[PDB]
Amino acid sequence: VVRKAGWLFFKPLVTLQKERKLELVARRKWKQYWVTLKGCTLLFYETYGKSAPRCALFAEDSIVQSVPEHPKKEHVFCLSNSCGDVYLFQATSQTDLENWVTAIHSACASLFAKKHGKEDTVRLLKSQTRSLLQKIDMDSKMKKMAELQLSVVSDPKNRKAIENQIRQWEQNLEKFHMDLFRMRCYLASLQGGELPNPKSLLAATSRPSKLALGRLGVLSVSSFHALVCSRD
Repeated sequence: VVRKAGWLFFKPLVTLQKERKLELVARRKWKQYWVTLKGCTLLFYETYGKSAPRCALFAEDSIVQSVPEHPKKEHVFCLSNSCGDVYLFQATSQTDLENWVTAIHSACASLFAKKHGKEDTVRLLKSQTRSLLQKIDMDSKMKKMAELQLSVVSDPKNRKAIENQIRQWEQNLEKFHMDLFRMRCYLASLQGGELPNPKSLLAATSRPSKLALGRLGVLSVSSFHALVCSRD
């Protein structure tokens, strides 16, 4: 069944190319489509209806963020999927944007709960946030321990070996923070609350990550999400 439907301007922004590196989509432009949300799939139709979609967007495990700062358009929101892709959408109003964000996050939370074989979605989400928080605490401590051990190592290759480990700990932490943010987005959308502060998530981006996002040309929660996905 359809959870929501309505006109939307669409524009692909980022994609994961071979070698698994992110890149801005070339020749990207705004096109309007009558869009429908069925399950966690966004179907795009070139004409209003109530007849085959021109394309589909499988949004399982996605994150949606409003983009009020967009310089030329209002009511823009951004969807980053679980594959390293980032998309832009323009709703018809602020209310319409909120309805879309709520709809997509609710569908995703639903599928998420379904995959974990649970019917109490809110409880699963809360349980997840607690778990992610403990993992962050645990891995943060492991990372400091590794760094302390590296401090006395002079051996060249032995040095890099521990650094490689430190980087993994660092990447695992970004992923946990990303999952934590995503879980809070789902919870907020299901309970009518304010979505989690994106600035708080960007504070967890490592220097290497920030540089990569900087070379990409887009530094935000959405591109950060795409970066974390590219490592999967």
